[PDB]
Amino acid sequence: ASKELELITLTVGFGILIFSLIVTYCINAKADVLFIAPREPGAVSY
Repeated sequence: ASKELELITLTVGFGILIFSLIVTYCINAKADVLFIAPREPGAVSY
């Protein structure tokens, strides 16, 4: 009984991680498209 539940939870846990990994990954790229190379004069500092 406990094992069955553990497995179900594990699957849902691994599934959630994969979803997040894909989300964070997409963001990492969307950020690299801006902070590509060092900023040059004129750019707006944070």
